[PDB]
Amino acid sequence: SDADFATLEKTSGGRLGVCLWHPASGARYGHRMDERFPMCSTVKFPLAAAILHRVDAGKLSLDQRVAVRQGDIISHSPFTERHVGKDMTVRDLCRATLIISDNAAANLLLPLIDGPAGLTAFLQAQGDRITVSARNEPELNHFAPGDPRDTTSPAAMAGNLQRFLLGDVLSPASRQQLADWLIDNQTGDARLRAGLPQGWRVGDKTGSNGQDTSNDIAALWPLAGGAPWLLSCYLQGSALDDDGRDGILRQVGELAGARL
Repeated sequence: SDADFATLEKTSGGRLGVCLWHPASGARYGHRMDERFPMCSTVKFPLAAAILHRVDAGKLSLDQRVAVRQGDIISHSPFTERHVGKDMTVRDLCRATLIISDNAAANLLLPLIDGPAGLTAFLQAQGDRITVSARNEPELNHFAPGDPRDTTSPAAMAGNLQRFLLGDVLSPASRQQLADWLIDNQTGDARLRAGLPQGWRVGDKTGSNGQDTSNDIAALWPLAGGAPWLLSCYLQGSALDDDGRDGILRQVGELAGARL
């Protein structure tokens, strides 16, 4: 039951926010689903969706190239750091920011959609009036109670997974490319994926501040065919380190699996 999320939260300290949502049946399970949590690198998911929306509108090309300069490179930029002094396609920037959480890649993409304010306007226009993108990397990872900058709610981000991966916000080609990027994610193997039962294809995007906060947002498609689930998980201010928080996220996957 949803009380199991409260029990799990007690082992972790901090605040655990979970939204498990099945659009085709209306079933929904979770904890703290309307509270604000720092997005950390989960912001890279709506960022990529906004880029694809701009491409679909004919205002940007995925083959457009963006110059990379030394001053763009910041901590954990594993693809972009190889292209200083040349350029990269928007498509390759999106892939890098999603599958390995490349930070410079996110900072190079943000201006193409009018920055954090443009990302927030896109989210508002698509129906999410909760999520606020205010800063770029790395300061977007800051969090303070009462400061909504760079925060979402579990319900809002589960909603965005639905909007962008399952709804018609994006063209069929863009929606499938975004799903493929999430399926190819390289950073989630010890998190929700490790607790979910067999028989599900997972696309996810993680975040972690390396200190007290870890997040994972996922779409779950049944390999047997049928209707997908969305699962958002935000753990903020935990007493547990990265390995311990990964264990909480695994356990969220196990609890979610009981519904699948």
